Amino acid sequence: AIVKVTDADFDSKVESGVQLVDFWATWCGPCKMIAPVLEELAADYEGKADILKLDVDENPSTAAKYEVMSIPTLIVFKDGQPVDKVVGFQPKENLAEVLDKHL
Repeated sequence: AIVKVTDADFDSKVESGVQLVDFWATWCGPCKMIAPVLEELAADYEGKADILKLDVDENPSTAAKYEVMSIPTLIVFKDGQPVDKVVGFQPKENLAEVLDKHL
């Protein structure tokens, strides 16, 4: 499952190991398309990486902090630090690759 994160608890949820953060919004069409792909990816990495979702409308601060201009945007965090960024729709194969590159 994908845990939701907000401006209030972002810093405590990300400090961990490797985490993929999905910056989305309800009005985002491409985000709706990648949603199911992330749910599957999450399962393929249980115990390896955490996948979080952050609604940019209700959490503008975190979106501003990491320069999230367009969505969908996915950022890979490694021990509290952003190490990679992926923009737009992406196939599960391409997302898994990006994660493996940091595990």
